[PDB]
Amino acid sequence: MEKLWLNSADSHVLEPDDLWERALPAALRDRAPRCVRDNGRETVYVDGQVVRRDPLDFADAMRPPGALDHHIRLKDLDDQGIWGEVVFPSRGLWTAVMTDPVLARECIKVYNDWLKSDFLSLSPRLVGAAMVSMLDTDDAVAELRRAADLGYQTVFLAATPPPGREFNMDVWEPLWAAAEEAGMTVSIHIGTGADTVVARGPGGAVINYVETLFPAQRAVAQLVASGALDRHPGLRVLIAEAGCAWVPALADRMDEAYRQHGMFVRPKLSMLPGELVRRQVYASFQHDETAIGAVTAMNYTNVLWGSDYPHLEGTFPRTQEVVTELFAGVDPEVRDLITRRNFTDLFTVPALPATV
Amino acid sequence: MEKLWLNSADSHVLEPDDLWERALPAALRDRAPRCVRDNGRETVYVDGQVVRRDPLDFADAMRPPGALDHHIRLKDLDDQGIWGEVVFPSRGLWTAVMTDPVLARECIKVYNDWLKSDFLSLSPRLVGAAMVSMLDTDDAVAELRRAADLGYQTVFLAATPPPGREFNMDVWEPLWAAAEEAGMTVSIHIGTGADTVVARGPGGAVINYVETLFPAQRAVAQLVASGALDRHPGLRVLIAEAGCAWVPALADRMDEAYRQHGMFVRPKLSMLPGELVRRQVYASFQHDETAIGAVTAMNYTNVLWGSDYPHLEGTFPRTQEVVTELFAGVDPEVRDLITRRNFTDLFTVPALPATV
Ligand SMILES: CC(C)(COP(=O)(O)O)[C@@H](O)C(=O)NCCC(=O)NCCSC(=O)[C@]1(C)CCC[C@@]2(C)[C@@H]3[C@@H]4C[C@@H]5C[C@]3(C[C@]5(C)O4)[C@H](O)C[C@@H]21
Ligand SMILES: [Mn+2]
Ligand SMILES: [Mn+2]
Ligand SMILES: [Mn+2]
Ligand SMILES: [Mn+2]
Ligand SMILES: [Mn+2]
Ligand SMILES: [Mn+2]
Ligand SMILES: [Mn+2]
Repeated sequence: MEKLWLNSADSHVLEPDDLWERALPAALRDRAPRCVRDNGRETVYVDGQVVRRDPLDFADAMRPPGALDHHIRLKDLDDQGIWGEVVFPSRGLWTAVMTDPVLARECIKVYNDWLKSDFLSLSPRLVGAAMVSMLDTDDAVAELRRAADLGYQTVFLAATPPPGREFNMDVWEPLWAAAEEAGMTVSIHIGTGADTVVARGPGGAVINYVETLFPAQRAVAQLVASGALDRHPGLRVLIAEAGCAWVPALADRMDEAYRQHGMFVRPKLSMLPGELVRRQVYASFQHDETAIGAVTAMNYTNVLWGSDYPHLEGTFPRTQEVVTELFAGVDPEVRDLITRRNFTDLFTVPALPATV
Repeated sequence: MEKLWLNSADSHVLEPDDLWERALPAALRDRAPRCVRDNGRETVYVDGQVVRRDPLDFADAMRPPGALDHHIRLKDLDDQGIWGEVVFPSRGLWTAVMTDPVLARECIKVYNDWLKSDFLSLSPRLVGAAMVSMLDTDDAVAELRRAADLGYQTVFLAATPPPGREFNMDVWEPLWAAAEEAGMTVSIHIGTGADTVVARGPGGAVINYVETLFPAQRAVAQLVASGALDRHPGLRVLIAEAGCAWVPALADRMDEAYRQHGMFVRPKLSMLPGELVRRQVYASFQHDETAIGAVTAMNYTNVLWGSDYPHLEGTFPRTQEVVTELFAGVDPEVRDLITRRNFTDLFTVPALPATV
């Protein structure tokens, strides 16, 4: 009966089961990501490897219908009061754990074409993330430039890059130049790329959810400390689904090492790590009240709200109730920044009509 | 009050070069930490392994005369306007990378004996951290109890425990119980238990200072998610030298897993992860402005200042210039909580007339 319009910096689409089977040549078509949900488990096959074997809860973790039917998804946007929404891959994310650059490149093209033709075509409120090869810089630059020509506003990078392709390495430089030139936002989504750590013991569910942060913090440390962002002032990076309050914490950690350990520090930066973070690093959250304190108390203005539809850790179907609780008693300019404006700085959707 | 009088939750004592040479059984003597100073490098040997190599400029920058001479240390405390100070090991920290429980147990006993008898005895302004075995719970419990009887107020644990001895494991339960029974604070100091040189490419120095956070965040997640803090309401944990504003960020991350991933969460907790963190998890910093933000906007009141005397990361010798600028225009109550009062909740030193 009373809702506030929001924009969302994070959600996922479920690709068609046969997306890659139907579109790839026979040398490639059997090796592309395949999800099986059977007998209370999700199994993912990539290029002859079991990359996931996760329990499901057939009772208490049932997927929203709109995950399975894109017309129910658009009703859910209106019901939740979300206008614009960034859309990341689901099965497509598994291209980041591929070792074959050819399988990666061709699976990425297929995904970027399907997403635009068949999904983004449903509404210009949908802002797609184009995948680019995590394995090969020439392949990555080619696909970013092709995606830019198709109208994509952001590329997805996995939080854990392949071995020897850390984000501080020179191998990425041409992608940073190409992203800056095209004005593409680089969106680094957590929980993607090779597994780094899996908790097995007591508290595993909570520990595993924390462990997915460390690749995101490391990626920010790598981009800032390496001068990648310093050399590319127009390059903006969105850390998707990692929360926000650690970002000013990391700025202060990097400034302390930069100033106190300066005799070990190479390269030199034109400005402090914390200044590059506050200028170019954005982060999304779903429920975290601390994201608001980062803005009001830590001069970190690059916070974006995200629904993370249709994941358990997102807000659905209580988006409006969550955002009411979050912003009870908060300056409406801060609500406007976090829920609408940062989104429209990074992304272009059609004009949100006014309500009076 | 020409000075702002502070308590320091973090500093280090450099052990006598011959501490272990003289005190250990003959069979163990050669295996204890020892160093060679040649070319312009200090090399540290532990039990048949090179654990650390440093240029002498960096090695000796951490060794102003107060780092060695405890009489000069007390003068430097007065000069810096610091009253109470927690003192952590330097060479003793290498017990956390030993693989032999007997060698670790005996080296720890030698350290704890020297520290109380020859260092802590000069002033009640000094609060020592007793080491306890990282390798064997019975050894760790016996030494915590012995150290308590000697009047120790805190024990040091390494941030990266040995493989299979993660902090969520049942093996630690007897130690949590002994620490709670004795009123002993558990102090986890970052950059211990593991090699700190992880990154070697561009931005390496800044990246490595960030990587030391990941074991600290993992440790808090393990202690919260396992129920170790929930089962021991009297147990307080100090995370030393990791900064502060990531702690409330982690509180929110764990609350989101707890609530949205509840069907996968074991054990259940008597209160939310964020309530355990705000009740029992303390954290120190030297320079970080975001630490004040965590208190004023994220309801995280467990923030302690530390000089980290005499490390480069710390404020020495500009302690008054740093804390004056940090707390310029800050609520005196908040300045008092962070610089004085959390210190005296954890640790007992003679009370200043806060008359001033
Ligand atoms: C520049 C590189 C990347 C080398 O690159 P290249 O191979 O030349 O490409 C590398 O040398 C570097 O990162 N240098 C900065 C100095 C440093 O080692 N940073 C580690 C992270 S900071 C750290 O680990 C603290 C927590 C803070 C500084 C003091 C620290 C190293 C102390 C020092 C040294 C040693 C280790 C120790 C206890 C000890 C007895 O005093 C703690 O375990 C840990 C601690
Ligand atoms: Mn997401
Ligand atoms: Mn998600
Ligand atoms: Mn949910
Ligand atoms: Mn000698
Ligand atoms: Mn320290
Ligand atoms: Mn230090
Ligand atoms: Mn310093």
